Amino acid sequence: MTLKQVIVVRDDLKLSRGKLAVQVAHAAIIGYLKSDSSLRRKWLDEGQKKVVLKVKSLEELLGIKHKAESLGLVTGLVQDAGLTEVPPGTITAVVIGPDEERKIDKVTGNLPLLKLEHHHHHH
Repeated sequence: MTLKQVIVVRDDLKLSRGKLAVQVAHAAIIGYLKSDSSLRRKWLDEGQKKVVLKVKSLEELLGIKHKAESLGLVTGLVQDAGLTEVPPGTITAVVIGPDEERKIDKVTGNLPLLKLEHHHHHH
């Protein structure tokens, strides 16, 4: 049916993104491997619906990930897994199993990200 695998990353952490991005990148793999172990081999075996997007807001993510988990979907907010005290401090990485690209589209916004950098304007 409509199966979709996507890891969303909440980038733009007013706090130093240097080391925090480093620990999360490592945790992103442990988090990814945690679900990707046998779950990806199940449906992701095709490897044609694997994509990564950004998160709109921590509150919206914690709320929809729970909604996705509600149907028995493997979802969880991935953060410094080595630690387990204050979730804040790091960015908000999340791993979502075979979601329905149909709902992830509106919820995670699969529309091309707009360039927040200086794009162009005849300048």
